[PDB]
Amino acid sequence: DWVIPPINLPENSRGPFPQELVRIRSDRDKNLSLRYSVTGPGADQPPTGIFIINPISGQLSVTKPLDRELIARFHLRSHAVDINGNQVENPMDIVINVIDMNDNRPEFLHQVWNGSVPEGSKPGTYVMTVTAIDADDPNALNGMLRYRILSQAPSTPSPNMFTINNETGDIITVAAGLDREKVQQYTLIIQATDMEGNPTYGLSNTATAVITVTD
Amino acid sequence: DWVIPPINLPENSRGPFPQELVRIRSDRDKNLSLRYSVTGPGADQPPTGIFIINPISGQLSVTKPLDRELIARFHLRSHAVDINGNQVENPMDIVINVIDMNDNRPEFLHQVWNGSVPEGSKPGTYVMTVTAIDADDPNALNGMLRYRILSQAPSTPSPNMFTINNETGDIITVAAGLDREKVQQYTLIIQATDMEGNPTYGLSNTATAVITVTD
Ligand SMILES: [Ca+2]
Ligand SMILES: [Ca+2]
Ligand SMILES: [Ca+2]
Ligand SMILES: [Ca+2]
Ligand SMILES: [Ca+2]
Ligand SMILES: [Ca+2]
Repeated sequence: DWVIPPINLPENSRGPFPQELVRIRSDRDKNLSLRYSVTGPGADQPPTGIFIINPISGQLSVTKPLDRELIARFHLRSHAVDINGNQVENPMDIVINVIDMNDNRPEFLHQVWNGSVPEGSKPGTYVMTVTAIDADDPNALNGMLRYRILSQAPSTPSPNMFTINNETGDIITVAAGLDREKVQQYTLIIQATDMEGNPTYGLSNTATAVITVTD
Repeated sequence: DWVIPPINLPENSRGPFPQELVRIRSDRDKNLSLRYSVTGPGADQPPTGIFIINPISGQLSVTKPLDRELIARFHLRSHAVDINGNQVENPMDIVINVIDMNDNRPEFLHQVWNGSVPEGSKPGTYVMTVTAIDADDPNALNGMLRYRILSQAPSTPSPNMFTINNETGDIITVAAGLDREKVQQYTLIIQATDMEGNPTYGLSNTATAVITVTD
């Protein structure tokens, strides 16, 4: 069979609805009067009525806005029948990929994280790991996160005693001079931002990490 | 066989080129490496190079702006061949319609039209008929004319002694007091305007109508 290629379709479709996707037809038109129809999950199986087809023209249409997070792919099959109901073509697979859109922001597993670190710890010492998640596709830019520290109270002896690992969320000491008798609890605001942490196009969320220095 | 439907295309395309039309493929690409091509007047036969297809991806494209008044329809055929060169599908017929654009203004059959009317004639008299053509599609708005008079000479006894049949181009008298000893010859300027005469968008052209009154 000469098949039609996969239909890639951005989620949160703008409208107006029902928007057309593709017109299909069987070259048997010229002989006899036909009737088109589509079957499978999306059409005549739950969730029904999302994809519809014109019995006459073969114009396949989508009715509602899609959501990759709910259904990321639809496998449909189109058919062709004559006036007294007989199959005139081998049902064609129509694959519909719901393309991902950056429609939900990062989310830390907790609002406050807690960590510890012994005083006078050599630069390079590991303290704790914050992690966040994103309901977008991890393979798409929409789902790829990057962490950064925004603030650091108090700001002594250095205004950045710590560094966050860009990708992994692991926090490390860069500075020396951790002295409990001077600063007991550093408090960081970490920001996880998506799309490789693109400032303009990236969504963000923040959390807090409280690093107690111990004796 | 399931086939792709006709492709519609406005003439006088803007670009940039090559602008793509439709991606086709054969479901044999899963088994073996394929190679697509196109044939016919428009592809490999004269005029050559207007339409092309990507050997690997099957993306069909247009290279140049089209012109309905030169070629209004293209009959192509797509092929799919295996590595060694054998056909792997029945060539698919591809129909391409060049949709009309209003790209040329109306044209009168004569610059100067002559006509007659007996003196003192009744209001309602046919005197002559003027007709203009249009190289655009008669059935589209781009080729549907509306005639009308722009000015008269002289403007006595009335400033508008005549009127034009809005659609047909039959000129009809709307005033009496025609007299060879007062005004021997009138001379009108008629204006054919396309697109149901739409003053804003429609293109126009003018011609003359010389109406002699007789004893
Ligand atoms: Ca969504
Ligand atoms: Ca996101
Ligand atoms: Ca998404
Ligand atoms: Ca043209
Ligand atoms: Ca035209
Ligand atoms: Ca025209």
